[PDB]
Amino acid sequence: HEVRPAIGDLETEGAELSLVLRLTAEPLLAGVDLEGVEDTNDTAGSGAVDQLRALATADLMARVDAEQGRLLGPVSVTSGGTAVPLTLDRVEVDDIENPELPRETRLFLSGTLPAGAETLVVTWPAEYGTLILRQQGVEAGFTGYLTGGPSEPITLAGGDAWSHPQFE
Ligand SMILES: [Cu+2]
Ligand SMILES: [Zn+2]
Ligand SMILES: [Zn+2]
Ligand SMILES: [Zn+2]
Repeated sequence: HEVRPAIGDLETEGAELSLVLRLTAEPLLAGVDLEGVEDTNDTAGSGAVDQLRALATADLMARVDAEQGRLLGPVSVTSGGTAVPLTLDRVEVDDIENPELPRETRLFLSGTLPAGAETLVVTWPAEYGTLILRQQGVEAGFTGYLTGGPSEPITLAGGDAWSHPQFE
């Protein structure tokens, strides 16, 4: 199965953080090192991915809800060096019966930023492959190509994050 970048949509509405991950769950659950992987068929866990592909959409979801600790452990948001713990609120899985096609899984993550937050850093592990982190709800917002370790700092919208320059 061709490996595509995960896509992450990050939005803040004051202190409320949403991160929505568009991803392929099957490699992440099988434990496959996705770093420099173009196709899961060229990895040792190919059969493990393909067994996971065979499950119904409801089974895949409950397995994602059941293993969130392992899956989300190395995914972190910090803001001013304070950890911003993420909750898994919701899980979608596309229903594609053709087993030779990958299906998208979406994770809906939320947290609360500290009072007065101005920047956050997202950390994604190299083992999970590329993440294209897009900041939503802002003109000329942050884009990042996360291949392992911390993002560059993401500048936040909203009243708390504003700074008045010393002169106009
Ligand atoms: Cu395959
Ligand atoms: Zn590695
Ligand atoms: Zn939906
Ligand atoms: Zn909004």
